[PDB]
Amino acid sequence: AVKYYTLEEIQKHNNSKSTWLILHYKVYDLTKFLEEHPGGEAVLRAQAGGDATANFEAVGHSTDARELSKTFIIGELHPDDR
Ligand code: HEM
Repeated sequence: AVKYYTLEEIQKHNNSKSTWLILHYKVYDLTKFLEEHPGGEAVLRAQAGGDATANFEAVGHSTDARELSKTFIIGELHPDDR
């Protein structure tokens, strides 16, 4: 089933040991992706622990990038925090 994470819990994952971010209500664990991301590690680290949906869409990722992003989904933002 779907696992929910509250905004409070997501905010704790804003470091090198654990980098999580929110995109369109979905939670992504990008910890192991930081060094492979074509756009660099900095833009990810800076948005860690929060909603980066706007910044993500503002750069205009390709279909391949979006398809790949799905493999990093670990749950969704708790409904009451949306
Ligand atoms: C959800 C995980 C994400 C994946 C899997 C991902 C994947 C990629 C890939 C494959 C590219 C290469 C171009 C393309 O195929 O569109 C790219 C470029 C880029 N990404 Fe991401 N990205 C993710 C999240 C983000 C986020 C959250 C930001 C910003 C807050 C970001 C900023 C960038 C930037 C700036 C580039 C541009 C590189 C350039 O033009 O030199 N990405 N990303």
